[PDB]
Amino acid sequence: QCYFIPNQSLKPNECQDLKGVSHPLNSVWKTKDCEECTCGQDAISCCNTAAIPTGYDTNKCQKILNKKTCTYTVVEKKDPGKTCDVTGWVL
Repeated sequence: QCYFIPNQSLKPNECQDLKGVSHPLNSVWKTKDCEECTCGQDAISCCNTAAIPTGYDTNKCQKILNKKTCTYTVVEKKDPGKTCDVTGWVL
């Protein structure tokens, strides 16, 4: 559920992101994707922390991750203006 990113920094104590922003080593910060990224050395370990809903109608519903508030939502593929049904997310 996670994925490594090749750090673009020449600093062994700081990792550089795509936005050119650097973070202190062993530090865990969060981005727009409300993910958790830790600066190792030459590779940042990032992972998704957005709760994934389940139990919805796979034939009458879909999962769309909103980047506005960084949270999962489920709407009727037939009705994108309405919600579905979830029995409990997972992470």
